[PDB]
Amino acid sequence: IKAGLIWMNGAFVPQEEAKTSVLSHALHYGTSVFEGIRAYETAKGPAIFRLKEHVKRFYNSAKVLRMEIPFAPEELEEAIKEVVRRNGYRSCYIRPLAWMGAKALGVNPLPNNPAEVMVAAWEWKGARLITSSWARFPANVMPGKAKVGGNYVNSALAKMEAVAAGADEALLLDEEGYVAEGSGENLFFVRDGVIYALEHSVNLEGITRDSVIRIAKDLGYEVQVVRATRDQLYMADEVFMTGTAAEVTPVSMIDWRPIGKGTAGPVALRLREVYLEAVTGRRPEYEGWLTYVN
Amino acid sequence: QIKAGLIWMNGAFVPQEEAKTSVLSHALHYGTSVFEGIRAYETAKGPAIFRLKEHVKRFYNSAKVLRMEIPFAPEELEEAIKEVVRRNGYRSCYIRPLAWMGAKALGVNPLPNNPAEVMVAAWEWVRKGARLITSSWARFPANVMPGKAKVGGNYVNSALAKMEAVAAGADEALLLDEEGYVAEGSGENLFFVRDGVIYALEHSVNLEGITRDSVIRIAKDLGYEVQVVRATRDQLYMADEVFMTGTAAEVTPVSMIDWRPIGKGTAGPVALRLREVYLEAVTGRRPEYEGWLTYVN
Amino acid sequence: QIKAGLIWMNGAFVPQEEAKTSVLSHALHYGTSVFEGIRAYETAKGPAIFRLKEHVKRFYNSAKVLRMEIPFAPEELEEAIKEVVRRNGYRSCYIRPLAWMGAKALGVNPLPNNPAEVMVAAWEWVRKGARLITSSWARFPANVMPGKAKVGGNYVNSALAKMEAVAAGADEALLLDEEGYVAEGSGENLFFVRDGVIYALEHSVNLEGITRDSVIRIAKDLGYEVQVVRATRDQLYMADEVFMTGTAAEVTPVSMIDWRPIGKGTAGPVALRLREVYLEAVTGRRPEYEGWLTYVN
Amino acid sequence: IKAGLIWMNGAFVPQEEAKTSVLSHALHYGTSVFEGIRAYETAKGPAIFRLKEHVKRFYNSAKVLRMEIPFAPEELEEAIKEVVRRNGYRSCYIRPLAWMGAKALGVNPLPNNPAEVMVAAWEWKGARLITSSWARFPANVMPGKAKVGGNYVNSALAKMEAVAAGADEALLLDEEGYVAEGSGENLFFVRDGVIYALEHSVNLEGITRDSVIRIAKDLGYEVQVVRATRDQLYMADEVFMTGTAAEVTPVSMIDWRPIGKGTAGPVALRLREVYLEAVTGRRPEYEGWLTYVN
Amino acid sequence: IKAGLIWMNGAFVPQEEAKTSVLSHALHYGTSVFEGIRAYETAKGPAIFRLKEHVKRFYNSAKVLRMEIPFAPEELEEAIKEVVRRNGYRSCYIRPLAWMGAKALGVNPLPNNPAEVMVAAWEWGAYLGEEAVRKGARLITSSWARFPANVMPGKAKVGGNYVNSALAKMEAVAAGADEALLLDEEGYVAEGSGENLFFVRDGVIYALEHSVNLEGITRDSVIRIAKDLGYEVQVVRATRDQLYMADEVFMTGTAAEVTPVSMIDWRPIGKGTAGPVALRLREVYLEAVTGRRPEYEGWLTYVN
Amino acid sequence: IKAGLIWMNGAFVPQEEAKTSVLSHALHYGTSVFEGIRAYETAKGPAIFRLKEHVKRFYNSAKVLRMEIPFAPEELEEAIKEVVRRNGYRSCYIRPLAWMGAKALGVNPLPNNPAEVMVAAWEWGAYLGEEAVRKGARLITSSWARFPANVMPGKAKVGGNYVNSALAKMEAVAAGADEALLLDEEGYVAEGSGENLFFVRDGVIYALEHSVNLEGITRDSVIRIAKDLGYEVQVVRATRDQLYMADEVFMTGTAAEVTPVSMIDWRPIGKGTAGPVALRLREVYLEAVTGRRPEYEGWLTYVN
Ligand SMILES: *Cc1c(COP(=O)(O)O)cnc(C)c1O
Ligand SMILES: *Cc1c(COP(=O)(O)O)cnc(C)c1O
Ligand SMILES: *Cc1c(COP(=O)(O)O)cnc(C)c1O
Ligand SMILES: *Cc1c(COP(=O)(O)O)cnc(C)c1O
Ligand SMILES: *Cc1c(COP(=O)(O)O)cnc(C)c1O
Ligand SMILES: *Cc1c(COP(=O)(O)O)cnc(C)c1O
Ligand SMILES: NCC1(CC(=O)O)CCCCC1
Ligand SMILES: NCC1(CC(=O)O)CCCCC1
Ligand SMILES: NCC1(CC(=O)O)CCCCC1
Ligand SMILES: NCC1(CC(=O)O)CCCCC1
Ligand SMILES: NCC1(CC(=O)O)CCCCC1
Ligand SMILES: NCC1(CC(=O)O)CCCCC1
Repeated sequence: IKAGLIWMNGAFVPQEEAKTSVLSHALHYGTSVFEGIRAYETAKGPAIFRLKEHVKRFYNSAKVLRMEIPFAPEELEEAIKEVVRRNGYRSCYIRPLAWMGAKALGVNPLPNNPAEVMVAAWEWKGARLITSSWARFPANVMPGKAKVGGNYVNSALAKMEAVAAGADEALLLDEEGYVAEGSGENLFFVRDGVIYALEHSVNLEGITRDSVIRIAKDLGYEVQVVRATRDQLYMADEVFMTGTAAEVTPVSMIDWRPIGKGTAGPVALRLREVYLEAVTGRRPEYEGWLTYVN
Repeated sequence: QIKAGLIWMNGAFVPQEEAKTSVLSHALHYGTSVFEGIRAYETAKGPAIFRLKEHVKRFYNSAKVLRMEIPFAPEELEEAIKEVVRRNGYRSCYIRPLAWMGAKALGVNPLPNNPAEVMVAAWEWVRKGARLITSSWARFPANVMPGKAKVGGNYVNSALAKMEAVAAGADEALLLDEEGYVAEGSGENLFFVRDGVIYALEHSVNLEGITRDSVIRIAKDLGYEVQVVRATRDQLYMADEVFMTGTAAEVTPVSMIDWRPIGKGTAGPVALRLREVYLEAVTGRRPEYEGWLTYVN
Repeated sequence: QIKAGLIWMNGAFVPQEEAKTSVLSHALHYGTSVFEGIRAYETAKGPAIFRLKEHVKRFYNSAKVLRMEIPFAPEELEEAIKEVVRRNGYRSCYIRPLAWMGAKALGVNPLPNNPAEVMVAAWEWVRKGARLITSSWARFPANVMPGKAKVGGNYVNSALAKMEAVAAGADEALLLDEEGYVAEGSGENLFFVRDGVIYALEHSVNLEGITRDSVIRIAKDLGYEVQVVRATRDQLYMADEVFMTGTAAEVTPVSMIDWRPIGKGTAGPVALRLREVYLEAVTGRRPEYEGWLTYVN
Repeated sequence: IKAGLIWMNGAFVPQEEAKTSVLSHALHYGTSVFEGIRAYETAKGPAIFRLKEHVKRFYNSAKVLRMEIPFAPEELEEAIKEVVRRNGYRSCYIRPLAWMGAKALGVNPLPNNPAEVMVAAWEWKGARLITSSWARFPANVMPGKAKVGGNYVNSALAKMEAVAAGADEALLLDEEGYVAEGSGENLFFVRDGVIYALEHSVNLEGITRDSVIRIAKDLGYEVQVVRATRDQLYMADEVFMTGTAAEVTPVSMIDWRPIGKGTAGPVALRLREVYLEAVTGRRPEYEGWLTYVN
Repeated sequence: IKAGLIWMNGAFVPQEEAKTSVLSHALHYGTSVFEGIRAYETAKGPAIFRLKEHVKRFYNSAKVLRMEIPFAPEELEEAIKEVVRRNGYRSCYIRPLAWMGAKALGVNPLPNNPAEVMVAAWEWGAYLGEEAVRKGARLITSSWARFPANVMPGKAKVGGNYVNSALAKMEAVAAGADEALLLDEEGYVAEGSGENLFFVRDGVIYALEHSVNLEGITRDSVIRIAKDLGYEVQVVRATRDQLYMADEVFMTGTAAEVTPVSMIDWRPIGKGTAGPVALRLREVYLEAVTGRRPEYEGWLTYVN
Repeated sequence: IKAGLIWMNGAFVPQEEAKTSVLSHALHYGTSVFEGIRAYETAKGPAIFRLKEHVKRFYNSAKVLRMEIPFAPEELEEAIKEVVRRNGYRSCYIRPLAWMGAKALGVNPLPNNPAEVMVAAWEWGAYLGEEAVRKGARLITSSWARFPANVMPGKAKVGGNYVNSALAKMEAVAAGADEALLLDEEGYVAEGSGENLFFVRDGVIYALEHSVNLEGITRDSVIRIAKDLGYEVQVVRATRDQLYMADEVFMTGTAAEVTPVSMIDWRPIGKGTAGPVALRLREVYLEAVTGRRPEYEGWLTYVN
């Protein structure tokens, strides 16, 4: 990974120096939290998309683990802006990470507080999905509203499964059999002119999902939030997923069954395009979501 | 901090201070690591590692679950484990082998990161009984997290349950499965005794404990009838005895659950006998169980 | 027997006696068929089929779930459906389109049997309210059977619930989902009314009824507030009204569930108004709903 | 399908004449029951394997549907023997089927009794499995102890999924996440010399499974019955499945993870071979399971 | 409990006579239904909050158990007004109860119909001050799940149901918390041992769906009040961690009124104390029940 | 119910005095525990079946609710023997009961400790004849599931639990059946509204696993008896259709003894009448409880 200078607990250092004890609690028990934040190039230079909203979730994830982050939100935000500038990035993916150190290896993480923190970044047909044989964890098994390290063993298993089956991404159902979300994407589907966003259920409350719903509504679409089954998606006119890295990705096939016309549909493509216009500063109406680094 | 000393890092030992890895390591972000807990006990004939092969086999089995490739043959890992005891001059210690996905990429898919990085570290190492509290967090279903493997990510569930129990004033947490049945402790297999019979809980969503396996064999050799069953919280509440097993936990009696005393309210005779015979076995004082020991020197 | 008369068999009509298929047909052994329920009502301007396109669209959608190929374009099927009414001289009738996997092979995998065989048949076709009993059979979870499609196999579940209710002295069965919440009748979507508000049950594991959709539109046009929610059996027990919808069932008031009277214990005013407006709509007596009708002659 | 003469409600008729109304209840609602019975060639001619046991289950399946079979067990057995003789079969698969006719199309099948019956027959590396995203129905959703037509929509979905993913067969989990069985095979796994048969849970009580357990025990193996998870199979020394058509089939890989050595193992191969010896009349000890037609 | 005169099947009697056979079906099998109604003192005398709505539920709960209440709703309402008057109470908690008697002890309660009915009322010993309200309630998620909708009738106030509430409450208290937060069997948030839950996030007030919870009248009242004040209210299903990161969390109930929640599972909610929204809702709610809100007088039944 | 003299917290009193406050916690929240014990007449006087085992469970049920029973097990056992003697009973049903009193009415029952205790006993009005036994009981699977192990304490005889049993029993009766068969939330067979289930298939006797059911003493007794007679007994989890195709099905309970099941959900079991195994087990069981089986005298406690 070409990260370059990484912010390590207060100070930037060369990538090669950004290391941590192999006895770190997080490395053994998945006790870490992270975020996914993107910077896009605009006519006025790099702009970070919904920075504060992402940082807030970062601290929220930490609270779920009762993990203590030894920095104020403002400092992390400044670190995030600086990881872009110092590395001379224009368009990049920023990865803040807080993890429990190597003070002790009992399964209880509290003794390891405060958490160590770092911020790294690196320059940045229709998706085919397969329904995973791995269900997304119930809300009382793993904290699904938080981006906690350990949670992604579940995403990792589903992703490898999908790829091995010849698809691009996995669609996970909850333990009851209802659609949940992709290994790392929130789901949407369109039917008879109406855009359906799936309820939060056990899924993460996506910021891209949020942005897409606002944009859809601003464009005049009717948007409903519902619980959905796989066959509701099979027969939808369109299906698409959202996420910081994934942006707005159309889904043209699920479980080898074509969605609608079998290729990216007009609604998803339009939302994606307007979303890209929003993140690149071409829409005054969404300027409030941007934080120009320069 | 942890006083581990020399740590085996992918083929060679290095000072603990040098045993570090990139913060961009896949496992540090996604919980994609596997580990083991192995113990060496002091015996009249030097340190002896308890059931080393079974532990290493499970280490590789856990890796297979994540489709993780361990770039070392089992024999090499076993040697590294014996050497971590020697080189550090340990007599009694907890050994922690760990394999994790490195920093080649950060997509959720771990495969592009193979082979895994590997390290082995180690550090020198009842009457009243333990007090448990049933967690408000259920152990993950068999199709949510691989409960038969010691996969790093799995322990977020254990961590949450453990903090909860300690916060409530208990020693350890007792987790139920999503259906409401007893599963296991945050990191211990459960047993209970009623009317002379020893009940080992079914594997269900729990890890197939090696200590559990040992205590069952021992119990049968002592002449106890052992049954494997599914259990509810109130079946434990009215048990004569309840105890936990684990490499670190060994055999620990449980005297109270959810503020309800178990039997007499103190460690029971059955759990104590099992514990005593187990400690005799791991310390080379039981000829019939010598096959379970691997002498370091 | 059934008096269907001329039946459309894969492209052409034949006497009912000739409308037969191999007993080695995949669908006869594995439930691999899909079907629809469509009605034609008599109007001052001749027979009219209610929402023909929506029904045909669902027919194809159901086929997609089984990855079944229907060797006919929607337009041809729609024509066959109009012709089944004409050729038999029906004025009011129930139309049953059916596509099933033939007899090319009997491995559980249906794909080798594509394309599907297709046929369309039809046969000529409240106050006290219906009595329901909650079934001891739960409607299948969304990852067990495709509850959004009218797949033949799905109805073993419906058949079991229906026989049970009738045996218990009730008219129809009310099924719950595996979690314990109300799902739907053996073949009817459920609604309930409380304090002036009409509650349509969420789709959950139920079929997305076309009659349900019609009654919701009608209800809103009449000025009623309509909410879509999840419901428990006792929320129905204390409702002012409860009613069922389906192509065959139309709009049927429910006066009792599990021997517990609903509201006054007879059909309620809201269900009756919805029913009345629906029958006016399907009989061409509502200009605003003409788009839902397809006149045969 | 080359079936030849088919027994149709009391009398044999040419295949082409073995037809039923497209208005048959079973064709619309999956209300039928069937069996899978095999005949193997022996030195003394064709021998049907565990005939009576299969017929008993046939009638048992019917009781679950409250379906009335208008023939006595003895008659069906005679029909089954005759479908082999008359067609001059040596080794074949026999398929008895009872289905609800076209008397009425209400979802309730009772009015359609008695059921129509027929009996047809036709001459007869390690399997790679993938875990299905379709769970086998709970015991209060579909009658899993009976071979009821409608049940197989669930098997059909799982099978197509597996094949489409590049595997040979699907492994289904129950709704709780535990291993259930294949789309149409009971599961077994071996670990440290012990043979583990999965409990019945929501699975069909396989006759091949039964035979295999008896054989295993007769051979001296220790056999236990347990509930199992997918990772218990992932780490087993061996895994295999049973069924009339499948016989004893070794499983060398599940979800792209090799089982043991990655090829058919010694235990499964041995059980399979002894099973074939039993069904072909080479084992006096199992002669009781055979019914010679000639 | 100092109840004084208690209405027993049609007539008032001293508490000492308000007793029933220890062979009563309900004492052995939880076959009873009850209500929790409050009378708040006003300058015009005691006013009972939403009496008919509570009485309708009392009868609705009885229908679930197929229990027959041998009195017209109007008789019960009169009894409820009189228990207040006859005891000279001002503010007080009213507890109507209908239970299966001692005719027989088979599990089937039908042979025991009609049910016996009683209405008792008593005064409060103490009230939480504003300081305590502001500190907020501390919750702990219970290891006991609220019963699925096909196990126990969650929309009815059936006695047997409260064994579940009792287990969770004792658990929470033993853990050092004030109240328990129960999840449903699926892992989602249900309600307190006896309180409906709400949470506020980014300006929006979220009321939890009914799922397996009781359809609280205080919950209903709070929603109406919130909307009348201009707040946006949404009804959703929620997880424990959605509450952990909410700006505010609060619970409702006749006895609990509107109670701010400052911490759940040792994780502070928002600022760690009661927030402005819950406190504002509590105030308006109290102004409503004490007859100081003209727009809500329709909810009050003055005893005098 | 004609109980006569009833033991009330340490002393016997006429039934008429055996009453408790209608403000008792258990009457409002199902917070009670009870037992079902029988005394069978013998030529040596009444003999109580497995008294200590029943008493141990009574106390075990109390521990689940964290209910304090202010009497030593020995005192209760004496009370149980005396209720029989003092009423001059021969064969009779004994019902011990401990319930939370009227100290306070918050859901938490702890403030109400210690619990009140009573022991009542009464005679049977009628018994099933062999003809009825042979016809067998007809069951119907309930639409109510037995509570999961983390919702209601299924191993304890807690009053509140029986709301679930009551709902299922009424349902079965209304449907025209004799008893209800409940499944667990997962869809598997649990037990009757108050009876443990067994089924026989191809010579083997299958006792159902404990899962969420009560660990029946009659169930335990039947298993011991079956094995002593040479039958092979296996313990398994079962589905409704495994019972549909069983050779025989029967249920056990103190009141139900050993009852043959001839039909479930309108589907006949085996021959459609009681089978030889269940009838044989019932006979030996009855010979045991009536003191005609020397090998089982250890299970009997003679009152005189
Ligand atoms: C990060 C993530 C998402 C996407 O959320 P965004 O805020 O839109 O980036 C979706 N699902 C999971 C499981 C995630 O971790
Ligand atoms: C390691 C572990 C155990 C104990 O297993 P042993 O082989 O006996 O050390 C039990 N449960 C969990 C979750 C574990 O990780
Ligand atoms: C056909 C059917 C309905 C009714 O749907 P309509 O489109 O209104 O005819 C409801 N439930 C099930 C299970 C059905 O098969
Ligand atoms: C027929 C069948 C089997 C195999 O049973 P055998 O009696 O061994 O042929 C296994 N599973 C299912 C679902 C089946 O239908
Ligand atoms: C009584 C009760 C409430 C509160 O409802 P209100 O009508 O507002 O008094 C909430 N939950 C439960 C379980 C209750 O019994
Ligand atoms: C009392 C009871 C039984 C019977 O148990 P026995 O000890 O044999 O009397 C069975 N099920 C339930 C739910 C019970 O309460
Ligand atoms: N698809 C990717 C993410 C989400 C996203 O930003 O689309 C989830 C897994 C971990 C990496 C991020
Ligand atoms: N209680 C501890 C362990 C198990 C054990 O060895 O008892 C599980 C959590 C991770 C550390 C090990
Ligand atoms: N009640 C009937 C239907 C639905 C309907 O049209 O109301 C479902 C079962 C199959 C026949 C149709
Ligand atoms: N694999 C096949 C069967 C089972 C068997 O005989 O192995 C199940 C699906 C329907 C055809 C039979
Ligand atoms: N916390 C109390 C109640 C609710 C209430 O009024 O807040 C529920 C249990 C039964 C008594 C009432
Ligand atoms: N059928 C009755 C009992 C069991 C029995 O003794 O059979 C359970 C409910 C409570 C009374 C006892």
